[PDB]
Amino acid sequence: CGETCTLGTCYTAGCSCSWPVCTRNGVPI
Repeated sequence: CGETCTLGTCYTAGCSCSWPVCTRNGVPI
């Protein structure tokens, strides 16, 4: 997702926070 989530939430579509990195399909893309 190329997105970090230091405050606990991801905003990129389909991405979820695995503090402190956003993941999609289980990977930080």
